Amino acid sequence: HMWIGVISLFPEMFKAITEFGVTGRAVKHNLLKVECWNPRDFTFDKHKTVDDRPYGGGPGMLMMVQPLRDAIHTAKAAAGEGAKVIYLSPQGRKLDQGGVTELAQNQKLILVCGRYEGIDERLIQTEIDEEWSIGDYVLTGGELPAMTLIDAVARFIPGVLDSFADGLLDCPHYTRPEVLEGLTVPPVLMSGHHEEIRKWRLKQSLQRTWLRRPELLEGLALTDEQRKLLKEAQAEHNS
Amino acid sequence: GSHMWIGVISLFPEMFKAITEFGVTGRAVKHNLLKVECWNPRDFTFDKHKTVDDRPYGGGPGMLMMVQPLRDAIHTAKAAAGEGAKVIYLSPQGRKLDQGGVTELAQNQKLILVCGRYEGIDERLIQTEIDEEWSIGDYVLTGGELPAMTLIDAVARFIPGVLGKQASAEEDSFADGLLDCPHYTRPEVLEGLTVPPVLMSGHHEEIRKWRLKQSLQRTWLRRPELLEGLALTDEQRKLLKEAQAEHNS
RNA sequence: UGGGAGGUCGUCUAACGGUAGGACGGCGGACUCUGGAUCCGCUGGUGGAGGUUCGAGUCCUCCCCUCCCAG
Ligand SMILES: Nc1ncnc2c1ncn2[C@@H]1O[C@H](C[C@@H](N)CC[C@H](N)C(=O)O)[C@@H](O)[C@H]1O
Ligand SMILES: Nc1ncnc2c1ncn2[C@@H]1O[C@H](C[C@@H](N)CC[C@H](N)C(=O)O)[C@@H](O)[C@H]1O
Repeated sequence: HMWIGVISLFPEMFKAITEFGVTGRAVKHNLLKVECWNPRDFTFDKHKTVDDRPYGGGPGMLMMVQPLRDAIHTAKAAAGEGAKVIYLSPQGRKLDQGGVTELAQNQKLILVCGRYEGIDERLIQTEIDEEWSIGDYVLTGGELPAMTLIDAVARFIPGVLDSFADGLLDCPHYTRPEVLEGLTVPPVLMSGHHEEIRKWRLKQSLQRTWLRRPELLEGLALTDEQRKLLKEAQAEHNS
Repeated sequence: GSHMWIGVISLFPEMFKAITEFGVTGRAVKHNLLKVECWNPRDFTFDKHKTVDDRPYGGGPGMLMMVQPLRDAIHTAKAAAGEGAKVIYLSPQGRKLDQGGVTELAQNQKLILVCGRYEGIDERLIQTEIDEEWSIGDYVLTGGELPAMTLIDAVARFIPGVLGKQASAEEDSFADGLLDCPHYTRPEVLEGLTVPPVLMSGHHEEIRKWRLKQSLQRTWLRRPELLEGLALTDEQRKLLKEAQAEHNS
């Protein structure tokens, strides 16, 4: 299974994944364990200070190095041999399914969540192994990015289960009723012949990947069949 | 004052406490700057056992969300929102979110966010009820709730009064299309790493230029593509050239 | 190191020839809303010697240092 350490000022936010859905069930079955450490518990003053103003002035607050460092060492300690420390940040490697598959190898990870204007550069230099971004946009804190990462990798823990399965966008899906607001379910889905249906769905994934996200298409090495189905799909669009 | 309304359809509305009860966004909610209402398809399920999923035609992996509870929750939300309510489906097949897209979404006063579960939702509900599809990235999650919260948070940073200092909004990556410069705070020396002297000089102009040059250097080194097609200034051009030079030596 | 211009807390900016203030910064404390915070204090300057004057940040001389205009 998998163990995840989180350093965050709002550990209760993590209940969002540790108590609901697939991940909640994973936690209940001891397949996934998530432990949180809060830098505030590492302060030594009445107001539990974990941040201050960035030098050179100007607006904003930066998190202080010491509570985070102490929290990280505590986590690393109670983590064992070889825990990799990742900092969530928009300046890090942009996360994608390949990165997710790579991340799913580590048995233990510690995730550092920023707030306000960020964290001290020296903490990044001295304690962080890798930086990961969930996308080219900026959030108010690292807790959501951390939960996103945790969820994406959790879809791999053995015994818990599929877009990008083959590098392609998923195909369209249908359920009851047979007719919805005048829209009928594709007759092919009703033939009951599993093979004709599979080929239809695959053609659909190719068509969808090609239209909405053609760049995803550039790197793949398609089977003869996939190339054929995509060309067939291509013929209908320009007609 | 300013204000935004977000309607959410999700089987696990309690997850949203993560943003409505914590940090800047939680405060935004407390100050009535941001309002979030959550409708749960389970409250719409007729089924005695309150079944919210259903089988996909054609078999295979997964279950799909059952059409009636979900459709009905959406109709209720659209009904509460009135006009100007744009409906977005969070899905990996949607438009990949970036800071430009965030600025675009932030132009809406009302949004309804549909969070999928299981293998997703019936395609016909997407065609008939969804206005736009959005992805937070090229990776797959167990549900649309995290994506939804992400979208809300990213856009929330643009509502006036959410951050309290409006200049903070710009002092982040992608704000002006460049990555942020590195930051330092107290104490001045910690475990042998010293704070760069310019930041302690009290010399405002040198500090402004240092911060700007650093932002440029970092962008060039990590994400040079952002630089492509950017419209600098003479000063920025000068600082960048200096940075490209200095980095090599 | 040739011809102009100019030197005030670290930076920015004030002061009649009458005792040098302010903003930002930095440091120190509080702060039962961790707040992209707030509040209260402390720190700190006329580049250097001469002369004029009852008195010089200010006027005069020299020296030193800095910016602009071909080294
Ligand atoms: N795109 C993102 N991917 C991962 N984490 C993010 C992302 N955007 C923000 N965060 C987290 O949110 C925290 C607070 C941010 N406002 C700080 C941003 C920081 N000034 C920067 O530009 O890198 C960051 O420290 C990260 O922990
Ligand atoms: N990258 C993403 N961007 C936006 N929403 C996502 C993303 N990944 C998962 N989701 C949400 O999670 C839901 C259920 C997913 N487990 C499976 C989705 C399914 N692959 C599809 O074709 O939509 C998706 O329908 C979305 O609501």
